[PDB]
Amino acid sequence: HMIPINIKDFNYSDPVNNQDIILVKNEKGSFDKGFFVADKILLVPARYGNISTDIYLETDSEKNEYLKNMTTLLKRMNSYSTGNKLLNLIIKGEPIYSKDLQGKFIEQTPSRYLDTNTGKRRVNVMITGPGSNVLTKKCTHNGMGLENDPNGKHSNGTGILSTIEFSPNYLIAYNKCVADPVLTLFHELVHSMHNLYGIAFPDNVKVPYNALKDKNLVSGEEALSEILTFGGKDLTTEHLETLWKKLAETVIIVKDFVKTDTQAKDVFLNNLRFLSKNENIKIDTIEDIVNGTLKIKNNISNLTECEFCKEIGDVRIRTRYAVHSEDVTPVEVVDFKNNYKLNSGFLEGQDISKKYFITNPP
Ligand SMILES: [Zn+2]
Repeated sequence: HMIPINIKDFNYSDPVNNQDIILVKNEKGSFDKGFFVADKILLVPARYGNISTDIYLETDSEKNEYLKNMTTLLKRMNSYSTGNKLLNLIIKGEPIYSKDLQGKFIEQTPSRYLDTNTGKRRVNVMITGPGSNVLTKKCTHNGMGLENDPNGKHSNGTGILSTIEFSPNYLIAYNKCVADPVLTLFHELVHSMHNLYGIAFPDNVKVPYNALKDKNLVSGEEALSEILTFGGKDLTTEHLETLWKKLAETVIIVKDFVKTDTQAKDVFLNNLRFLSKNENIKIDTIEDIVNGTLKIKNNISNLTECEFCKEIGDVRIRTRYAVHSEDVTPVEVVDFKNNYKLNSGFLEGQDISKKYFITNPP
């Protein structure tokens, strides 16, 4: 059942050691302290990009709080089968090597490595603070999103590390119900998992009509991976068959790419073993691929925000992924560390009227 993951506790003041406490080279060429809370999962208490607006996360005390609060979310997530399973995939995944102009494979690539003050370090996901908007929660690869990058490494089976922007102190309420940040963080990590294995498919699919959104039986469309990430009623058995199909196509394509190199091929096969939960997965024949990717679809079909929510049991999630922006209310969490707990979540629940939520923050 549960695969042990050691999620490490740090204080922001803990010295850089070049092992689990490092300095990440940022876009401006300065350095932010990074903490490997787990293998290949780097937590960076800093703002993302150049901030000139809302200053949050500049002080040591705020950096320490961010570190503690995000670690609480990760430990909570890891307490549940769904969360633990997701984090394992993220830890164990390996983006495929790239080919140079000679057709030779190279292992040390920007898809696999971040720059640090001591040089290149292997990262699968970097979790860091938001940009200029403190509310931003987003999973990027190479500075780009799910639908931003046609034929990107996030969607072509080769895979790429992600950066997640996320603040646990500034949140959104849907119809007076503040989204639980463990659910939102799980959401973003599902995106990072898809990116890591190069299975973040952008393909538009139709979603069920929503009476309190659509009109005159005109349904909406959304990206397949988005519907998969959220899950619930919006995700249909047909969506999942589209996913199975896309997976099989991807494996066929990637097989052809790595066929020239044993090491590169072995990495791919390792990935397939983790995704499929089958040590004996093969890609020798079309049939092997179809069977293998079926196991992959089944295995990742339960890694959805709705499934995670269900498993927690005592937290609320909105019914549909699609929201109209008239239902949304920003909030600030007061004294997160005392009001949101590892085993409990929000101590008095997610209603916006609770004292530890400030509506329409400064
Ligand atoms: Zn999403």
